[PDB]
Amino acid sequence: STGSATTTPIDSLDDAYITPVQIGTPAQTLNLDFDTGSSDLWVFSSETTASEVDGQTIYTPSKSTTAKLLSGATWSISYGDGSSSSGDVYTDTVSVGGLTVTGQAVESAKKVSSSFTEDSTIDGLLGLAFSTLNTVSPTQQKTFFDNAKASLDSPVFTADLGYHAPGTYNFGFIDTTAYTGSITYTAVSTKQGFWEWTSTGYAVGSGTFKSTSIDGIADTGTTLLYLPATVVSAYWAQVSGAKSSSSVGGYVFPCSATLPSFTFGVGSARIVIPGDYIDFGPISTGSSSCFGGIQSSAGIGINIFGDVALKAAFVVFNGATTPTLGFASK
Ligand SMILES: O[C@H]1[C@H](NCc2ccncc2)[C@H]2CO[C@H](O2)[C@@H]1N1CCOCC1
Repeated sequence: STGSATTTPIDSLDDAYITPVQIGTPAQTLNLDFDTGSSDLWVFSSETTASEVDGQTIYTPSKSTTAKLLSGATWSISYGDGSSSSGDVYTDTVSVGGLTVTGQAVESAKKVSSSFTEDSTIDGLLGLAFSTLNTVSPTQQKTFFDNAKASLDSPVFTADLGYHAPGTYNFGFIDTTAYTGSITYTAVSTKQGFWEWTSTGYAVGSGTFKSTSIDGIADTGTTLLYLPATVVSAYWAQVSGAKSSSSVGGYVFPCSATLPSFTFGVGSARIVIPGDYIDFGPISTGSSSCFGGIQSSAGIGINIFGDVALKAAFVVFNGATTPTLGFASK
């Protein structure tokens, strides 16, 4: 089997991407944030505190003839931005772009933090990291990809995120027309439950390439590119007037500046992030100070190849017995 679904930026800045997901019988279609940095499928629901729902489409398990309450199961998750959600668990039928999993754990939110409430375009998350990170207690549950893997033509999924444009998540096959050149594969550590890999280095603009190992995770659920302070300083040094602002919470730059590209290494291969991918617009409405899309990972404790990086590539998440990651230019 295979599945294929279009993923869409939620706003003009590509702050996140949503992908339609069918849940239950008859189908309830929710637009979910596919997140390769976490492993819970959770949704706004009929059980979510009314004051915490503001525009989202909700899952109503009582209207799904295939929904079954998972007795005694609860979940609670917190993300790197301080956001959180929690609730109980159903199993139900879940389909993504024609690919169907029966008995998928669907985690129904009773509570969500304010940042989720405020984001009307995101109806929940679909985690695609390794199932070891799933928060369902007292019995941990499997991700959608884990549940589908054995039925797929090939045990893989691919992320093809667009810059200010639609993109695609495919399951079970590699679309050889979606990229240029070759896919370079690189080793993955699953020891922290992430798609964790080691970049071979970087370049800033037309600068010489610096060979240096950068360990980080491929995370579709993070907007920006988070890299070591040394690297990030080297990047913003090439932008006149850029500086790190504590008040704003990172590097900002004059909106009139021309941003240099940023290149990261995958083995001997190179992925080039165009400069305008790194522009996240005025820090507040009407400001001529803009927020940078490359930021220091010093506070986070881990390097994150988020959407800013991933949308510059066609990315293969290979879930073979020994998982690997593939990157191609596009
Ligand atoms: O990018 C954010 C994510 N929200 C993106 C977002 C979604 C929707 N609208 C705006 C932003 C969530 C998931 O992991 C973190 O929090 C991630 N960062 C990690 C390190 O820097 C701090 C936060």
